[PDB]
This record gives sequence, C-alpha cells and structure tokens, in this order.
Amino acid sequence: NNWRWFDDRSGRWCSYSASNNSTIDSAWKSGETSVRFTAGRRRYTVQFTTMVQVNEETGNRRPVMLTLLRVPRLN
Amino acid sequence: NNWRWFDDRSGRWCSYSASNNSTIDSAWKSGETSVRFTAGRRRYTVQFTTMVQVNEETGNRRPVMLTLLRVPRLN
Amino acid sequence: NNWRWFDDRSGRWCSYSASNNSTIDSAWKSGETSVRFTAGRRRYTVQFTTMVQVNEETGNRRPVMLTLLRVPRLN
Amino acid sequence: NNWRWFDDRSGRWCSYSASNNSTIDSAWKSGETSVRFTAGRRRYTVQFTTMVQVNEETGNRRPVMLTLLRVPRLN
Ligand SMILES: O=C(O)CN1C(=O)c2ccc(C(=O)O)cc2C1=O
Ligand SMILES: O=C(O)CN1C(=O)c2ccc(C(=O)O)cc2C1=O
Ligand SMILES: O=C(O)CN1C(=O)c2ccc(C(=O)O)cc2C1=O
Ligand SMILES: [Cl-]
Ligand SMILES: [Cl-]
Ligand SMILES: [Cl-]
Ligand SMILES: [Cl-]
Ligand SMILES: [Cl-]
Repeated sequence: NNWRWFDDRSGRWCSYSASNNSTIDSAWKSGETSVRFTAGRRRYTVQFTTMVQVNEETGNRRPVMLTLLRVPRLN
Repeated sequence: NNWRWFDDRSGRWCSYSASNNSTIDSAWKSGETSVRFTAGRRRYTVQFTTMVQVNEETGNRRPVMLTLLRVPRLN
Repeated sequence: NNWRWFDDRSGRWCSYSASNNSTIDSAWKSGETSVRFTAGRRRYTVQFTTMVQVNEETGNRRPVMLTLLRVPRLN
Repeated sequence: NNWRWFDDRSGRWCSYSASNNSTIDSAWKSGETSVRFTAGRRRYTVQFTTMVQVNEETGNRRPVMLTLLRVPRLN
C-alpha cells in the first residue's frame, strides 16, 4: 500500500484498499497518464500529471502521493 | 521549485517562493524531521514525517509533496 | 521492468525477466533486507542493504538499481 | 555524500570525494544529461541517461547510483 490520498477533513494521508492500490500502481508502472478506480459507490480518476484524485460523482479534488522507500535499505 | 503545497480552495498544487523552497529543501537534505518558514507574515512548520504543512496560528494542515527527477535521465 | 543489474562484460544495465522482477519488487515493497530468486536452476540473492546481486554459484557481485519514474508524470 | 560508484575489485559501492559529489549533484539538479570531473590524474564523465561513469582515457565503465531518502521521513 504505497499510494496515499489526503483527507482535508481529518488532516491526514489515507491508504487505498489493496485492490485500488494495485490498480493505481499498475497504471503508474505502465506509463499511463491517469487511472480510474471504484471505491464505495464512487468512481475516481488519479491524474498522474498533477498528482490529484478527482471524484467523478462530485468533482471533489484530493491530492495524492507515492511513498518512496530508502535506497539503499537500512540493516 | 521542487516542493509544493496543496491549496484545497483552488484545488491545485502550489509552488513555494524560491527562498521558502530553498529553506525547506536544505532541511530535507540535512535529515531534519521538520522545518520552519514564514510566508505573508504567517508562520508554518513542514512536518516531514507526515508530509504536511501546519499553519502555526490556526493549526490548519495542508499536504506537501516533493517533485522527483527520473532515474535514469531521458535523453 | 523496474529493477536492473549491471553487466560488467557488456558495460550495460540489464533488465530481469518479468517473473524475477516481480519477485524482487514484492520483497522490496514488503520491507525485506534481501530476496532470493532463480533463473532456471541458477541461484541469486539481491542484498537490498548494499544494492548488490550475489550469484550464488560463482560468488560474483553485480550492482543493482531501482528505476525511479518522474513525479509528477509529464503530459 | 549522495552519489556512489561501484568498485568491482572490492564488490562494493564507493563514495565520491565531497567536491566530485558536489560537481555531479549540481549537474544533476541543472538538468544536464552528463557531467565531467577529475580525481587526480583520472578524467571521467558520468552519463545520467545510462547511470554509468566512463573513464575518458580507457573507456572503462563503472555503474553509478543516487541514494534516495525515504518519503515520508521516519521519526
Ligand atoms: O469519497 C470520499 O469522500 C473520500 N474517499 C476517497 O477519496 C477515497 C479513495 C480511495 C478509497 C479506497 O477505499 O480505496 C476510498 C476513498 C474515500 O472514501
Ligand atoms: O495556509 C495559508 O495561509 C495559505 N498559504 C500557504 O499555505 C502558503 C505556503 C507558502 C507560501 C509562500 O509564499 O511560499 C504561501 C502560502 C499561502 O498563501
Ligand atoms: O581508480 C579506481 O580504481 C576507481 N576510482 C574511480 O572510478 C573513482 C571516481 C571518483 C573518485 C573520487 O575520489 O571522487 C575516486 C575513484 C576511484 O578510486
Ligand atoms: Cl472525494
Ligand atoms: Cl561493474
Ligand atoms: Cl557470474
Ligand atoms: Cl597516473
Ligand atoms: Cl575507471
């Protein structure tokens, strides 16, 4: 679960479901500029060119981030 | 201009001023867990452990992001 | 796909097979410090703390790298 | 500091001198596709499009890497 979306109501970064994270990450690795996914009766588009998620039912925009692991890894 | 903060009023990622971007990036590269800066006579702290900017007067939290350069570089 | 090992004979970075790349990347995302994989019966270990692949039949150490895609993505 | 070159005699990644690391990192941040630097009587070019250091006299190719900081930062 490496992708996150920001919830401005709670003021915290939130995780995607395992399947939505996998849909987003597969599109990210394939070079697509955007990806759609469904969660709890809403369709969303993650726009990779702006790092913003758009709720396609309401139009609400929430920022997204990709977590990055340290290189090299610590012992 | 590698650091950005999300403005939920405009629905867009926003750039820091050149000096605030430099202040934030120098603290990021030094391994600090947070950094202080001011903009428009207001004080903020960027918390690197949560990737959020905190308005010190209101407590309002806005997300932040670091732009990343491709490795390897494209020709 | 995203992991590469350096071939000193040819002087080039080389891709892994889709299956070996998936094995390495799953272990990378799970926080493991190392991962074993095979190319047929030939055994290898990728040591994430040193970013080196050890050929477990010859003992030869080849460096490894993880490709990093640009954030945000270009249009 | 943050750039490293692979020493296949010892089988390990090695650091650049502080000045060579600064020269490489300044060219990296400026969008250049390559950078030249010296170490005593040795002359090198780091090719960012292939992540390889080339000895200008002999053509010997040593792979390079850029260390990456975790995002978000750990406490
Ligand atoms: O729709 C809203 O108000 C807020 N919201 C999102 O932005 C979002 C993104 C992904 C998932 C998921 O389960 O993967 C759930 C949600 C969710 O509830
Ligand atoms: O939260 C607010 O008060 C709104 N707001 C910010 O969050 C912020 C951060 C950076 C700069 C800058 O000039 O570098 C300006 C602003 C700004 O207008
Ligand atoms: O000459 C060798 O055996 C290998 N070798 C290099 O490729 C190299 C590159 C930069 C520096 C430095 O001091 O910045 C040191 C060396 C070094 O020792
Ligand atoms: Cl939403
Ligand atoms: Cl090598
Ligand atoms: Cl070998
Ligand atoms: Cl000499
Ligand atoms: Cl050399």
